[PDB]
Amino acid sequence: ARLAPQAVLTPPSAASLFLVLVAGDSDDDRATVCDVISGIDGPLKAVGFRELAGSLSCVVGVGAQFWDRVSASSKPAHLHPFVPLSGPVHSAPSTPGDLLFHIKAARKDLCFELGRQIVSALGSAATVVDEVHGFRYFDSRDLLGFVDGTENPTDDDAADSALIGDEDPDFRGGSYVIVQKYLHDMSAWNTLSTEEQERVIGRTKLENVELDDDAQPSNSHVTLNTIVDDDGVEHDILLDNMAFGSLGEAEYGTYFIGYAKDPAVTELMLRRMFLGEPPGNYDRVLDFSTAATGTLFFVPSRDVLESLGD
Amino acid sequence: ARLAPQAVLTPPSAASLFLVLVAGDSDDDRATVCDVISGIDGPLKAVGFRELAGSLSCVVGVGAQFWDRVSASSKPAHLHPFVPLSGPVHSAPSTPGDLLFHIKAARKDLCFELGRQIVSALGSAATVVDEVHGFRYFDSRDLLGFVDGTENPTDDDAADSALIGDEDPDFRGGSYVIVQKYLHDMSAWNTLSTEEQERVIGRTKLENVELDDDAQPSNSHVTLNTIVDDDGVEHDILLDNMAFGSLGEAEYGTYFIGYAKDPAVTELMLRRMFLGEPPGNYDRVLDFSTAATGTLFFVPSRDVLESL
Amino acid sequence: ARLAPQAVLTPPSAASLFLVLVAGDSDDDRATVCDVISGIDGPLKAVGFRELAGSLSCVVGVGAQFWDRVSASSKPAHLHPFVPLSGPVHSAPSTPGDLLFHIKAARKDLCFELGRQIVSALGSAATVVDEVHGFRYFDSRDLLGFVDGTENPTDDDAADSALIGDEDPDFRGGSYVIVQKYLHDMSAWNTLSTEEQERVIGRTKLENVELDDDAQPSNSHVTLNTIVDDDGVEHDILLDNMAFGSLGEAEYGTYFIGYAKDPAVTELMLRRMFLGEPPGNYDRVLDFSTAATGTLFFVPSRDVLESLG
Amino acid sequence: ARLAPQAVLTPPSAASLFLVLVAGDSDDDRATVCDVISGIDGPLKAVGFRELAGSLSCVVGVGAQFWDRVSASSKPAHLHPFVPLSGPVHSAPSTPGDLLFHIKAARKDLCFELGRQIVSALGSAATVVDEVHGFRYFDSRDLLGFVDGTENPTDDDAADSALIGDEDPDFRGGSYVIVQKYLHDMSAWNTLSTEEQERVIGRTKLENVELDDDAQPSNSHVTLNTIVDDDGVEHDILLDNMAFGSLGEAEYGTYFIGYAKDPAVTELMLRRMFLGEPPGNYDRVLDFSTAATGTLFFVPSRDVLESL
Amino acid sequence: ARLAPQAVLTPPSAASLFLVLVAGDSDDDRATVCDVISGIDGPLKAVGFRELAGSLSCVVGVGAQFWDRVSASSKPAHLHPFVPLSGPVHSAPSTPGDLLFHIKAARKDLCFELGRQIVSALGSAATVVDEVHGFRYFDSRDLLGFVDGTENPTDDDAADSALIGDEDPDFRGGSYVIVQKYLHDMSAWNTLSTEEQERVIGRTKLENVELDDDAQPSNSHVTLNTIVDDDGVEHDILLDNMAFGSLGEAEYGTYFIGYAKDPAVTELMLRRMFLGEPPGNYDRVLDFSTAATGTLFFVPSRDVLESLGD
Amino acid sequence: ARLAPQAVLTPPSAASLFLVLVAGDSDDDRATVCDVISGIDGPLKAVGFRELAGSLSCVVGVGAQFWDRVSASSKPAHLHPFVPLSGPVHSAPSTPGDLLFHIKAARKDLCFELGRQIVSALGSAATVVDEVHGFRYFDSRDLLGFVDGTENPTDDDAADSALIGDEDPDFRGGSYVIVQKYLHDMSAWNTLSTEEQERVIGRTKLENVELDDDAQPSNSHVTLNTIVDDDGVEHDILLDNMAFGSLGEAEYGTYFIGYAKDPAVTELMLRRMFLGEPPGNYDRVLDFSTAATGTLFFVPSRDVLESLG
Ligand code: HEM
Ligand code: HEM
Ligand code: HEM
Ligand code: HEM
Ligand SMILES: [Cl-]
Ligand SMILES: [Cl-]
Ligand SMILES: [Cl-]
Ligand SMILES: [Cl-]
Ligand SMILES: [Cl-]
Ligand SMILES: [Cl-]
Repeated sequence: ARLAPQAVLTPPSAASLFLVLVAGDSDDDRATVCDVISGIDGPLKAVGFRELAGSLSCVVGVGAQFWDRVSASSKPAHLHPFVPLSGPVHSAPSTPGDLLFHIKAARKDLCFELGRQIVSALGSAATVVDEVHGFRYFDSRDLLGFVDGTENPTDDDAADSALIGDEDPDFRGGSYVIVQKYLHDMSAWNTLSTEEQERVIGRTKLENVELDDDAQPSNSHVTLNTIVDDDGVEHDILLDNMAFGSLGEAEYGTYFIGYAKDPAVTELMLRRMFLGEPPGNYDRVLDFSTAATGTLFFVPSRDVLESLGD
Repeated sequence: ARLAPQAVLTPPSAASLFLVLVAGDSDDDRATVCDVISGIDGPLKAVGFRELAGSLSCVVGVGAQFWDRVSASSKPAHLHPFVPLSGPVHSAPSTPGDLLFHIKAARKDLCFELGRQIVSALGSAATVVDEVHGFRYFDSRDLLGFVDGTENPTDDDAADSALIGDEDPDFRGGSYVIVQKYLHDMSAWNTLSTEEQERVIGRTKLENVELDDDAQPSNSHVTLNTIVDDDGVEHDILLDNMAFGSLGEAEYGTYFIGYAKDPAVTELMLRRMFLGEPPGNYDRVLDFSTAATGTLFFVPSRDVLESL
Repeated sequence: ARLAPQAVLTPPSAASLFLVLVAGDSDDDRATVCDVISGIDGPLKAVGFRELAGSLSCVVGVGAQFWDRVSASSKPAHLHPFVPLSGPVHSAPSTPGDLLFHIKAARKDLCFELGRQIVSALGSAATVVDEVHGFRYFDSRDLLGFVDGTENPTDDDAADSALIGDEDPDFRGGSYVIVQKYLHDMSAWNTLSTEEQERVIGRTKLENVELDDDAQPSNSHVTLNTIVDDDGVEHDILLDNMAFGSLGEAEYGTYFIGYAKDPAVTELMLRRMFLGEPPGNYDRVLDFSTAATGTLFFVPSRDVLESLG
Repeated sequence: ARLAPQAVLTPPSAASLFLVLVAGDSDDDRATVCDVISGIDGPLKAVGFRELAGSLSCVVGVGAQFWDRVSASSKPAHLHPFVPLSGPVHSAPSTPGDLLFHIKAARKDLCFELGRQIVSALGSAATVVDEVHGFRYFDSRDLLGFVDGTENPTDDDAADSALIGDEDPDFRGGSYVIVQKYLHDMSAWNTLSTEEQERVIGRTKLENVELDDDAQPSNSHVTLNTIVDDDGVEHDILLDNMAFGSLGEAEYGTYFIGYAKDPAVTELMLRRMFLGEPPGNYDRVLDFSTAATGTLFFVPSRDVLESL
Repeated sequence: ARLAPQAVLTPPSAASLFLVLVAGDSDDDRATVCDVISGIDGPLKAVGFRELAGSLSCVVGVGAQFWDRVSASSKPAHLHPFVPLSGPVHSAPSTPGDLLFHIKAARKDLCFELGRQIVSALGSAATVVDEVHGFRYFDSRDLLGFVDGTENPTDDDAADSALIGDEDPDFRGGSYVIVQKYLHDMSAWNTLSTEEQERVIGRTKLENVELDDDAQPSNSHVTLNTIVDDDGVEHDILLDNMAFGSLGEAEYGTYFIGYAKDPAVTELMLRRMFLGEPPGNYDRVLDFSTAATGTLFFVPSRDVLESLGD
Repeated sequence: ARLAPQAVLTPPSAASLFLVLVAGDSDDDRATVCDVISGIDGPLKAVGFRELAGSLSCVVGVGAQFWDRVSASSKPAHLHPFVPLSGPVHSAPSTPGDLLFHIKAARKDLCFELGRQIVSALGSAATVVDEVHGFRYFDSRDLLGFVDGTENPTDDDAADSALIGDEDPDFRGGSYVIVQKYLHDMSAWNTLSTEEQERVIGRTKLENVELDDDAQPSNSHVTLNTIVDDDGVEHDILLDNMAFGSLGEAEYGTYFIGYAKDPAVTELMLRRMFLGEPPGNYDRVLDFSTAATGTLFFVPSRDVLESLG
């Protein structure tokens, strides 16, 4: 899918930009926002076409509160604000955001330029509340040092997991995306042995091999994020996480971004992580990662995006 | 689409070759030409397989006259010669061409070698009437200094814009292509300010952002080439333009090549450019660009191409 | 088309690994084999994800006999062990193989690592009988010096040639693959003149242009491997051949690997090559190439593969 | 120069990291800092070897004050703190910095990982006071839209311009570097015409051709930064400038970083920019660019660095 | 040597531009020419710096007649016009040229742009008389289908062969370059068998292996271009030949460009090719290649180039 | 630094070929060997020129014994056959080799082709005794999973460490190279914990950071291979190690290849490794790595090489 908005299914990239903005109160602000996002293919090609490879992509997401301001009588079945979670020691807050731009490219400058053109076009109609510059870290590792993104669905399976189909045909081809900006405690993580780290995650560190059943803790990240229903059907999500950080402020981070045809799946994964299964048996990754943001957005198909609102 | 003839929807390339040929009078010349173009996947794979990336593509176009020589029993709905335009200031000539080979690859040698093999195979049966060696110029620019090709439809919109469908099912998967070789008057172009040039085109020069509606002149290139039907639906074409030139002859050029499921879209862009909308309000880009060729070809699907 | 097993239609790669294995007679062994191959997308992603480009692929093949050990019924319409051939001068041996792993990537390391993880996971349950490290040789050439793989089908023509369709619907999207590890007689080939070699293959050497119909020997590799049915319709296979070799053992090989929706096409090609058409008029490529292995496998669709057992 | 510390003459890179640090008061802080920087080839190889291409480089700079703390017995001839400038309209502040790490690589992760390892190794002994993540912007442009770095000396001229030689043989192979973090007023810049901007810079915008002598304003950036001695010999510096910014904070920046065997060349460029030549005739580029930092460091040769 | 004029020793490139121009009669034309070529590092960096790799190079050459117009009292020891040669069937003409720009890059656009800027700067002061767009053809082959450039000297040996040293220290670091634009007769070449072609050249076609002594004809291209003196010292030149052509005009070509510290070596090679050794035993490549141009230029070191004239 | 033989100082490559040969006792054989190796720049350019990047290199090594057959006097100051070692637990065998071809390139095909042309040109005059196909493994790692080659000297430090200088002026620009083909015990290595492996090597595994002085075992590979003379001056070698292996034979190797201007440094490292410092305190890398070959060669400068015989 070359230079087309809402290409949710793009392969991993060397660089990414995650921009979360809050729309202004007024009807003017609301219309400018609609004009920019509905014509997003403009900037996308304006920038992307300058690179022969055409690696630039941009996925627009819209929050529940803003959606109801521009499309009151027509709504995707599962659009609602991020559901906050409160475990005994770790919490997943719900933080503001009306707009997500999830930008990917083979180069930083491409992501920066598109972001620059998008922010410029929005002007005073919206305010950036979160901005993260993602980058590939060695052989697809996260800053905890583990290969990150492995078990992502691909092919037909990626389409099945991520994109709305017959269940909500008015919004077929859309998706739901949840973001959380995680910051790690590197000191504490480094006090663990590699083997203990492998138990937290559920895979070997260097070689990235899944631990067998008999050595795989019931609270391992992989175990808790494996969703099987009563029918025995596996439910998967599509992740585009990227490393980010700042040496001077001592921030080493993982940006979580997960797409699903039904946010119920992602929410369940989160419930199992923060609250545990069985209860209290929570994901130990959370001892070393703290979510600073939590926002859900609806990702409209192109046809629906181009219609807003107008 | 890997090494398949008539791959109309290929992305941009670093290099291209546009070859226009006129076929000979004789029944033998006609048969050779048909033998060569119907088996075009041979040379295509013979060279293209030699590159790991497999970037090589070749689209064959056939002119109206030549088609009538080989298939008088059925005709694509819109196949006719290129229509000349005579405007208030500028004109678009209709020039000869029975065959088009639109060749694209990541490297010159691939384009050149495919062209070599095609011309050798055709021998005395056809003559090259136009030959242009296209090349990418920095970040997708044309020699006027502007990013060129930006608003090309992509993906589904691209197939919808370019590929023949239910409206003419006998030639489903085919397309129509129009070529014009433009030469630029560079010194004249350079006497304009950047702002003047931006108003001629419709976009900012370095940053390639569309001018807002209220700074967009009604005769801007972008404005005249925006085709909107009465139900408000835009109609787009697929452009594969490349820079070319010769320093010794002071040629600095843009090869125009546009594909559409219905050439009337492209033709209307041309009329609106050359004659103006409203009439008189012609495309200033034509004050700095002169077409030395103008030819329309039908682009058969693989199936149809293979049966010729 | 990224990091999904049974991706038959992948484009040529710079590196290859061809692993052929026989399985243990044990029941523990059968089960292990099934766990490994049914969950093959695990290792494939474990390795492949580490490369940004995602060039790594792995096609799993299962031999006729081992297939019967894990699928009583059902069975694919044309699954059977490799038919050996005994021709006037040259012979195609049918050699053992229960499992094929056809691995391709842009790098050696990715191939080797994936293979290492597959071999480790199988442990004692299976044994390697043939291991070939394939590599791209200059501009897609084999060690005989000719461009190799040129006339391969592409796009929809490739899918139609290689993938089981409406005609065997329980196994739709599967394929049949035949391998033969050919070793070459270099010095004998070198005594031919370029023009003689061109007669043998059916195409010009440097330029890879197909010889004229009137200059085309009736026993040229190309003509022998051209299949046209009675209605005039051509039938093609998908080749993924790679060069391999060893300098000290003086081994110089082409690894043949061909996929079809029906091995009837491949087997006919092999007959025309080894027996000849007319009989005795065999493929001269065989005078300089000797097959050291010969094994047929069924390539299950992704769904079929994941369901064992 | 492959993975050697103090490789001053490296070509441009897709990515960079500029880290400025102030060292702590204590004798222990001083020893840790010295241990880290004297063994800098460890982290450098520890990360850099992991990339086949070996694009990773790291240059260490030491400020005047910190140097006096570690080597009071000998001093490079021109080491002093950065001199503040107060001009008619604009000023260049002198801001703190004991250590500079100028890191370049083909990839962000390499720069980041080296920076991570250096900061971890330094621990409580030093504090990061400035951190900028530089990136190439299209075809070597800065965020003002101009090709930036064009007239850098190369090869022998580069070593002659940047490396200390016979004039100070105790520190042969060393250099002097000045950094300034510039932030741009983009909306103001955009109210100029392209022609106006070209006159501010001294070169045409898209094509990066020097303006002829008679269209060159006497206060153009290029004009003011051309240093010619009384025998007519030009004196050049080596620039490694990179774009940077933050969309949320509306920061759009150019990190200035310039190397010279004698910082007085660079300093004179700065005075001619900030105060003007003649006085009052200051660099208009400063009407759109504001320096938030200004720091001078000495760049020791490997030998000297390793002995600290 | 990054983005520096007169880098004679550059490695092979995917693209090249050879421009040969004739300077105008007048003192004005003469000064403009001097101003452009002496400041050539300007355009070179103006263009080259826009490509991260920095693959662009430009070597300026100056003909004998023009040299004497701008530097009458100071002259490289061996600067003279191209010496024409007349064999019984094949001839090497001497054709005009005051200026050579030999431009190389990884991309066409870079070579084109620099050429464009050079021609623009020269204006009416000079006229292009030859222009060739060179391109790599597969694995460094020429259009005759043979690997071309193999036996080029590299390292110290390239410097020793190509660049003026102590023998003429006023011009140390300069070189002498000869160009000939050859057009091939592909029909005639294709009537030969591969083996006969291998005998013409002196190397195997596909594998590019030198034929052994006992199967190597005394008139093979390789034999005739092997220069050994009485002392037994081999003398080599540095070649940067490139394919070029035009399908419509049926031109398939090899552009010869050879650099040497003393053009005597190149001239001897040419004498042996066109006249034979022994006499009449000429280079059979010439049955299939016809020189349309022949011009010698002096290539000044940077310091000398920057001094002209002024 | 392009397509010139005896380019010792080349950077790491994606592919390697290590060819070790013994020469015939014949005089015809001696002469052929000399013609091939003295004119090695021929094949090197014949192959290397076909790649735009020019990544192909070839270093020719000549064993002590064969050297004596073609150079009566002169002789390099420190040329001698590989000194074998017999340590408390582990042993370094000294194995045959007259010729070493150390070939590196960005592609396999370039390596293989060059090697094929060298073997063909030598014909009966020599025989391959060891052939290793080296490859880059992920981010410059060996099969033990550690970054391998990190502390290699660079720039002038590399030239000074590896190239013969003023001290043996007839052979200035030459080098001495030692090879050992190590095979690993993977499953034994895998029973160690990451932290134990880190103790064995001397560096962190993922991040490749050198362990603190106070956490550094006195028998860690790093400490054992650190050479500091009596005046305090460090002495380094240049390593070009590559991974190799075979899945079916269960071979997982590191090919050691180290260049020094004086093999005294390399041999001391080898002693500290095999014998230990103090004695018995040997390199634990040796508990999981066994050398199957061991051979020293002189690397002549380009001038010296071209002058045989
Ligand atoms: C004659 C030389 C020409 C030059 C130098 C030129 C240049 C440009 C440029 C710079 C753009 C803006 C970037 C883009 O979206 O592609 C553009 C757009 C476009 N041009 Fe041209 N053009 C030329 C001829 C033509 C012709 C003959 C046609 C139609 C037959 C044409 C049709 C279009 C269309 C359809 C667009 C996109 C408009 C939109 O939907 O925004 N151009 N051209
Ligand atoms: C000794 C091992 C072999 C070598 C060296 C070899 C070589 C070649 C070459 C050089 C070509 C021409 C380029 C191309 O179109 O791919 C070719 C074509 C072909 N070969 Fe092979 N081949 C070998 C074995 C086989 C076998 C065993 C089969 C069938 C089982 C086979 C089937 C084909 C087919 C179907 C084509 C395409 C023919 C066409 O339609 O033009 N090859 N082979
Ligand atoms: C403040 C932000 C700056 C911007 C946006 C900027 C931009 C530019 C540009 C576009 C050029 C022309 C291309 C080139 O040759 O590099 C240039 C040239 C140059 N600049 Fe800057 N510059 C800045 C600051 C500085 C400073 C502070 C200095 C000196 C301390 C400086 C020294 C130079 C020099 C020496 C040249 C080359 C002049 C010549 O010899 O032709 N620049 N700059
Ligand atoms: C079993 C085969 C070997 C393996 C797997 C191995 C592995 C390693 C590793 C992982 C490193 C650390 C990264 C680096 O700096 O390169 C290293 C360093 C080193 N190794 Fe080896 N090595 C092997 C054999 C040898 C041998 C036989 C020698 C000497 C003859 C040797 C000498 C060195 C040296 C000199 C260093 C750099 C030490 C330093 O100064 O920090 N290695 N090796
Ligand atoms: Cl960004
Ligand atoms: Cl071409
Ligand atoms: Cl492998
Ligand atoms: Cl960074
Ligand atoms: Cl050009
Ligand atoms: Cl090899």
